[PDB]
Amino acid sequence: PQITLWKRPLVTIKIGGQLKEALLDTGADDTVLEEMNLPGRWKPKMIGGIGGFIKVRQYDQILIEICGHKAIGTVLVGPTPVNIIGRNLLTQIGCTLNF
Amino acid sequence: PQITLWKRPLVTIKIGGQLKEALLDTGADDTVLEEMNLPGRWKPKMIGGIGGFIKVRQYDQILIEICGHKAIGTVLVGPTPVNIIGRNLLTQIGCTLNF
Ligand SMILES: CCOP(=O)(COc1ccc(C[C@H](NC(=O)O[C@H]2CO[C@H]3OCC[C@H]32)[C@H](O)CN(CC(CC)CC)S(=O)(=O)c2ccc([C@H](C)O)cc2)cc1)OCC
Repeated sequence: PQITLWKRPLVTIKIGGQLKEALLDTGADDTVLEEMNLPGRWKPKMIGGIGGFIKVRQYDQILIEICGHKAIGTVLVGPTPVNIIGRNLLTQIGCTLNF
Repeated sequence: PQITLWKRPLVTIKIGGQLKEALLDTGADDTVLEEMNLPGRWKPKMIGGIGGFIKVRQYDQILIEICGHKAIGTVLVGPTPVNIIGRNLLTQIGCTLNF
């Protein structure tokens, strides 16, 4: 679709078989989700944002469906204030900015 | 233009008479710029993201030109690690997400 920006670009995603709401975030290199139970092995990772760095769990090659588009890639889990879909997955679903 | 997301969506802006590089950021409600001494009155604010909060100065009705498209709105100034163009200005230049 075409998504305007008068409101937050919130979408439904499906991950680990459950539905969640997430923000499409072009300013994010990486996809970061709030604390959740995900199957599979993970490694500790650190990621930095506007306020400094946080500890996350890095899950590789995870299946995620974003508004009905399939992606497979890295998902970070940790104390983000909001679930964010970053560029690593936006590129897989063919997202561009246009103006 | 059309901006793909393989790399950070960095563009040149003009603000307070100066040229800067900034990120087109659909995950940001508001625009946040690197420390700059802008004329005019401001109000203090705290803004939060990954890692916590930072203290900024809120300036109203600031003109910014983004790739030659003019926008007017609120800008937050402070020690952000990157210049962020948020939705308050992206909507003015007609920016959409498309996939
Ligand atoms: C030189 C680089 O330095 P660092 O690595 C960090 O640099 C940065 C720092 C921030 C960004 C942009 C931000 N992306 C981000 O956090 O992305 C994460 C994931 O992927 C990583 O890629 C880039 C960073 C990592 C978000 O797009 C926008 N944010 C919203 C929230 C949603 C609420 C995100 C959770 S917000 O900026 O917090 C914010 C908060 C309030 C407001 C006003 C109030 O509306 C405006 C903006 C990009 C690069 O320094 C580490 C110390």
